[PDB]
Amino acid sequence: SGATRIQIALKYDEKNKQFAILIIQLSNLSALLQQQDQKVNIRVAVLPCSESTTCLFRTRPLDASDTLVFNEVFWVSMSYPALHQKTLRVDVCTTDRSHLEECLGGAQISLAEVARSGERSTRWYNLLS
Ligand SMILES: CCCC(=O)OC[C@H](COP(=O)(O)O[C@@H]1[C@H](O)[C@H](O)[C@@H](OP(=O)(O)O)[C@H](OP(=O)(O)O)[C@H]1O)OC(=O)CCC
Repeated sequence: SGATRIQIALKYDEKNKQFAILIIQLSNLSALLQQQDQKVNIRVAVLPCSESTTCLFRTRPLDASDTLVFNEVFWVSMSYPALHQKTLRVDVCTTDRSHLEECLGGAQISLAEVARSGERSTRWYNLLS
């Protein structure tokens, strides 16, 4: 069917020493799902997980569609040097009233070349299962 993709923007805010993760959307979600009508969220993790601050985030759940826009932004407190040791992991999970995640695939993103100035990179990432 193809690759399932997610669009993410990233931006460091050195004024406040925080890192923004913007989860924009999925395309070709049909490929990743066998079932129909499931509810889909994204699980974002900033790794390795430093216990000082919060490293695990979750989007709201939405009704699955081949394209699916979330536009959810998460802010993370972190010095730029800290940020540059981190890998970002985003997974596409299906979920039900059980509140159990079924993360069927996702991407990993080395954060060693996030810019410091402020221009936000927006890129597409292939999912892997
Ligand atoms: C209400 C929901 C919106 C939302 O959630 O958004 C989260 C906010 C605001 O994001 P945005 O402003 O919507 O982004 C704009 C559109 O996506 C558009 O695609 C593009 O125009 P084009 O490419 O079609 O021309 C614009 O480019 P310009 O040309 O203006 O530079 C771009 O700026 O960002 C953050 O949260 C920061 C976190 C890192």
